[PDB]
Amino acid sequence: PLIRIDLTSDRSREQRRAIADAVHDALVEVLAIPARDRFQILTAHDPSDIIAEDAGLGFQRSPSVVIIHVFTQAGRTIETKQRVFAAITESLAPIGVAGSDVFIAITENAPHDWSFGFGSAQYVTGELAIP
Amino acid sequence: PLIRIDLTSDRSREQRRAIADAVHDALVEVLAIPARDRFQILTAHDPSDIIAEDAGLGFQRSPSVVIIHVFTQAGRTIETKQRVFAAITESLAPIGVAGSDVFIAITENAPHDWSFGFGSAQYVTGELAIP
Amino acid sequence: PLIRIDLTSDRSREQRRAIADAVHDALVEVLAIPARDRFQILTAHDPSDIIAEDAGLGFQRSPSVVIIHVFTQAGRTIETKQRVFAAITESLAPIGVAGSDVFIAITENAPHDWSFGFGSAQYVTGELAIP
Repeated sequence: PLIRIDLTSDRSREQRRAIADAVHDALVEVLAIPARDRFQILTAHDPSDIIAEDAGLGFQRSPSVVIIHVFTQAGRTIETKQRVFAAITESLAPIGVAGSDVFIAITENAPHDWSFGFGSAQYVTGELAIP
Repeated sequence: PLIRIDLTSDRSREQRRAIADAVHDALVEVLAIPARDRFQILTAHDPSDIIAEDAGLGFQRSPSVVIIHVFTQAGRTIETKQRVFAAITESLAPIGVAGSDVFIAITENAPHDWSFGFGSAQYVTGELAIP
Repeated sequence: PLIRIDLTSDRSREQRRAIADAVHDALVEVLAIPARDRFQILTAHDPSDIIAEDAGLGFQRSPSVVIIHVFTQAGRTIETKQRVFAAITESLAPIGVAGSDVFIAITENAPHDWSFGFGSAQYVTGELAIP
């Protein structure tokens, strides 16, 4: 999967990488993807450029929101997705991201929508196995 | 829905916020989503890093382009999507964004593809109602 | 299509622009979209903010990775996509992007999910021809 992580500049570079390592670890744990199946883009913003309210659920976030947008091939069940959300958030708590401050989205495509390099579609050529 | 707003750094922080407010008000109006269902990432770029032509439709833009990418759950009609486009653009006109300079894309997923916080899938658990 | 190109800040503005030209030419060649059907967002990051390993395929990348995310209408066949992946990658080699540092993903929607300006959905009204 390709993960876009958008967070705020008040967080140190060290914590940004901890955040990314945690998100990856969680995905490996729950999806059982190769440990080197890691593709992430981290973008830091001024806090005012991320606006994430509470959807009417009655809680408050700090300004240090972390938005995690997972682009991944279809196939995973609802329950597997619930576990993804849980593991990501649980992995982040001990490195300093509160549960209230994490927002996660999943967007799906097919195995034939990926190229990992060299102009090749490795799921189509079978150079990479499909989960 | 999760809205990525990509615009140009020459716009002031106030006009940036106004643009975000306008997109949000437009979606509330047309989609009848909760007022606090507001999730937005604004990213400012140097004007040269956004390239948006006309697809051969026969018009020109200024460099102050605003690209709006709406990630929302499936289920809205074609006609409703048109009302969204129209509303977003109309709302942005008085804020200093010309019709020529707006570009909007919609990418869909399902309700189970969302976590609004706390590592929970609120639509799946029933904590939030699915429109 | 809307193309998000994320790359690293070591690359010059000239090369960034040549990369964007290359990707667009490849897409015109393979997809046969109008020459001015060009919509791209180019974002430069600290090298440490883009992490792209090898999916366990047994190669190394330079830190100067280029991620290309194509958001486009559904309909293109598996082979057309394979052709896109290849055209893009070979277009970039001469301008200085090694085939090991290119990662491409495609995420699909429908013709009624686009507005090219003026609050109108041009594929739906007929003003723009469906590819």
